[PDB]
Amino acid sequence: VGSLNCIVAVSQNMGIGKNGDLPWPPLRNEFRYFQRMTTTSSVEGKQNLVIMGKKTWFSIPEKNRPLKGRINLVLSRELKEPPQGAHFLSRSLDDALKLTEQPELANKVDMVWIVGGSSVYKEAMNHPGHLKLFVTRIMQDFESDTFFPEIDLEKYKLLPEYPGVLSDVQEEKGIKYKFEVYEKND
Ligand SMILES: NC(=O)C1=CN([C@@H]2O[C@H](COP(=O)(O)OP(=O)(O)OC[C@H]3O[C@@H](n4cnc5c(N)ncnc54)[C@H](OP(=O)(O)O)[C@@H]3O)[C@@H](O)[C@H]2O)C=CC1
Repeated sequence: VGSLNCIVAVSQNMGIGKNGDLPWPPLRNEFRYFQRMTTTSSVEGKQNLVIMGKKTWFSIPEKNRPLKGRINLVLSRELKEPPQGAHFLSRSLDDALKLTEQPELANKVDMVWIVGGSSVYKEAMNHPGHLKLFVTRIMQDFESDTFFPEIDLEKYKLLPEYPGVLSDVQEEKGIKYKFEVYEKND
């Protein structure tokens, strides 16, 4: 299995969701960035795996569920089996990552992408080892009811460049935003 990554888009007040949807109006090219990053596999004959919590899974419109071209794994301790359209169910993040090393998945999975929500991000971000964060900074405040955890910049270094990620300011629907990549290894 390849690298472990989190990806998120976040407002200036750290918001990631409101009422089960995003705090901002749809940013088409921002979503295209998310799909491109999470789907593109560096290794032939492999797909990337996306890990998400239950409320995040159900926040994706049925139309767009499962995320195509990726293995979709949902985290829950209530569900007895994967939701309609999902591929895997795990009871904990550690369980999911352990699963990636089973015969079933060990040679099928390239990158692992944690795609939310807040508690899954927090656990990933505090777990020792090599991890990147792909963060889109939406450069305005938006009313939110779910938030991204604190990024400890003692340990997460902002990279000065990364292939395939534009470095300049983007703007859609009058909303400026920019792309960042952080990396820790502890
Ligand atoms: N980039 C962005 O801007 C993103 C926005 N979002 C948004 O954030 C919101 C959903 O996020 P949030 O409310 O944090 O919810 P989650 O997606 O994290 O879902 C929470 C449910 O997932 C299960 N769960 C979460 N973590 C674990 C774990 N480690 N082990 C087992 N089960 C787990 C629990 O289910 P159970 O009770 O069944 O055990 C929990 O009640 C929506 O608003 C969505 O739009 C989501 C991701 C990214």
